[PDB]
Amino acid sequence: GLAEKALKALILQCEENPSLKNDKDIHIIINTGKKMGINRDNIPRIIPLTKYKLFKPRDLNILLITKDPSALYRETLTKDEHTSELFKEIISVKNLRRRFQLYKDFDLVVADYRVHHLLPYHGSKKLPYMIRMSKEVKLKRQQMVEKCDPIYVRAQLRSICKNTSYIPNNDNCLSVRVGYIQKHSIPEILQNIQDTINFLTDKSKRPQGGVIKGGIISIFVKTSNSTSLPIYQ
Repeated sequence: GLAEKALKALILQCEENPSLKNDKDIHIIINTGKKMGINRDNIPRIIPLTKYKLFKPRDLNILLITKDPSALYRETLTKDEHTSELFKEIISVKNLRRRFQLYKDFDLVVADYRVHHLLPYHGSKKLPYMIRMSKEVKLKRQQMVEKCDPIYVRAQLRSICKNTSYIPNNDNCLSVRVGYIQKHSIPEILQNIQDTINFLTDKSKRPQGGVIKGGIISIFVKTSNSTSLPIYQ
């Protein structure tokens, strides 16, 4: 069909055009009938990829922003076999506000949800997710609470890298990363796009899914530098 033809042409264009080296992420652009009708939030919502997985944490350079002082979380995560190489840098929110683009050295940034509102552009991967350093309630061995639970952190990061995300808006269209050139085959990409579409138009999955309003007018596929190829009209 058409859609398979579109990806095959974009993958080829990434191998033929010298401009499209260091083009990596593949995004679809969904144009909808109405504005999404959500006041802009700027916190990533997760979109669940079922069959395949976008990334694994070990793929990316991840930045962790924590409650200040960060020393405790840095030391615990760093000295634990499950999380030693998980992050690239662990810094306090104060350390980050003093640096203030800003994340141009990181593929991903996750912040302690407790310091999220203290953080300082539309089209940006590096918008921070929220995570917990500790389970709100652990049933196992309750006489001890972990302020920083490196398995639980890794869990959260696994679930962030393998899925994809979107940033709610009151916008006519919405972009969503669906694959990595060379890292995903044409079927894996396409499966990711359908998952994206199924979730985003499933009214049972509200409030995060089923957000698209007014139907889907079109869906294009794109890299940063390439042409916008129609996937569905």
